[PDB]
Amino acid sequence: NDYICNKYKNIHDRMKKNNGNFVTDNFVKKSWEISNGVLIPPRRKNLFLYIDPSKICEYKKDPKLFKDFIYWSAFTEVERLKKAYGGARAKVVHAMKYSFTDIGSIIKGDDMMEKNSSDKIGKILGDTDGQNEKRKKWWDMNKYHIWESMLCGYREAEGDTETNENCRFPDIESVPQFLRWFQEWSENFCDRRQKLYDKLNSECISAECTNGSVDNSKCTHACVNYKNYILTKKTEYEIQTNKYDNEFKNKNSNDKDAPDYLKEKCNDNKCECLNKSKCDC
Repeated sequence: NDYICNKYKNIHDRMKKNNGNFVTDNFVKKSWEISNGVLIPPRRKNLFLYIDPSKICEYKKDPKLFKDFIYWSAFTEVERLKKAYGGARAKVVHAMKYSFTDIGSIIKGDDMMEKNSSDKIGKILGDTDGQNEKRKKWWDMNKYHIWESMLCGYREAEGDTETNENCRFPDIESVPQFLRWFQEWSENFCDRRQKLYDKLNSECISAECTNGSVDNSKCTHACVNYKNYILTKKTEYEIQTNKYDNEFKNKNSNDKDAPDYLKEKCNDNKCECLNKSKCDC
């Protein structure tokens, strides 16, 4: 029947029995974490890629088993994302792309959350000293199959629900992780800021400012949630814009400033709320 996905579904079922399962953490409404001065996407925290240290030698001797472990991990990563987004297809599709590229970053050892998974992969692929060429070669050879494994994980996860976004090999694959994370941050900010603003609109209907603060407590709670989110996000935006301006802007033929980079990379008007009210009493 599904002859493209049979290879991946079969690798997935055979590996599922031996190894463990994903970490359920429901990252969707979580705040971004600062780890070693770096803002980390909530999605990245429990990305499904765990090398069992007692298996390093087997993966070193059997390249087919290592290829299979990566395809199974990428497939399972999609399943984890489907659970997190409650089957909202358009959200899973977009997040799959970021997870796929972070899988690439972890393999290549350019991941900014941790070096432990990357370290072990370096041993498996035989990389030496601090060199990453062996892992770069493996990524460029297997990345198209890895995306197919993820597309298959997606297909198992949602059979036919309508999804607007394209599913071709992600153009973001060549983009440095900081920039991908900044885009994810930006899209996530506009979406959540809207939802929190709707909650503020929904609870502050009959609410009025009398003798200082607002009368309705459910409205005050939505006001503080909104204000705390904006204060936090304004700071997260400055830290990211500062790193953008200092390390990326005017380098590698990129004369664009942060909002223009986002205007170019965010598709479907997702970052428009960037570069563009009744609680304070």
